[PDB]
Amino acid sequence: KYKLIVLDLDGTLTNSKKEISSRNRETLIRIQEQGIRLVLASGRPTYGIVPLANELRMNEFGGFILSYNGGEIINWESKEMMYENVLPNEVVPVLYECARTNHLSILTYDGAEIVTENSLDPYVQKEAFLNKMAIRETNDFLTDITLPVAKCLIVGDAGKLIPVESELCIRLQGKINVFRSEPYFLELVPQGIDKALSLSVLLENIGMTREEVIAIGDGYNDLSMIKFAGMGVAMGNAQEPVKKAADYITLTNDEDGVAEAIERIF
Ligand code: NA
Repeated sequence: KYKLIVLDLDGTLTNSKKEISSRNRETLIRIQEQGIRLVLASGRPTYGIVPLANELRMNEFGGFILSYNGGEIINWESKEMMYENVLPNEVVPVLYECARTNHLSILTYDGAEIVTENSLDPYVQKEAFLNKMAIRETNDFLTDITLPVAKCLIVGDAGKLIPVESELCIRLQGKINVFRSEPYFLELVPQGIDKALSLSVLLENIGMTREEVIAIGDGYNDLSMIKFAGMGVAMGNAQEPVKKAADYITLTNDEDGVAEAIERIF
């Protein structure tokens, strides 16, 4: 019946210490050994998902990474990228100048590294630590990044980010979307980002239907994929609307709710 499992990371696959429990690891490895393919889908850049994909041996089982909320779809075994929704290059200098004039740090990604002019900003380091990515500091952001980039973050105290968000929202209407993922992270992304849309594209490519998919998540940004999946699973720690939209409610992330759901469903 089911042929694909899609997992969010934070609040879902990982526990409160941001680790994959050995129960979740062994259950996910076993289900792949039985022929089920996995997808890790998250707002993180690709290399913030890579270590978890490696732990789950996804590079041996044709696993997919949907990084940047599905802005990229990458087969982690073949390394082939199927889908690339990235920022228009012309917006990047505008984002940089906005950060500069507001005395806030901007960062973006270049493979396994975060690129920024302020490696000593605690908010920049928070993004590096969550993703386990080294920081490459530069004194010339716009010349040292590699374009195109899938997103940038402007980071700082929430109070300082709100007006920057409110300005960029309208200034770059039609070119980007803006939202805060943590109070201190302003995400600057292309239009049309949605895990469910990217999943749809993935399914069309690998010849699966939505009825054949299990998707597991916890947050509002998981709602569309939980609705889209034939078997949408809310974590025990999920938001109430996500629970109401699900087909199945599992244990919390700290109680191995991912392993539990997979064992129960299969
Ligand atoms: Na989450």
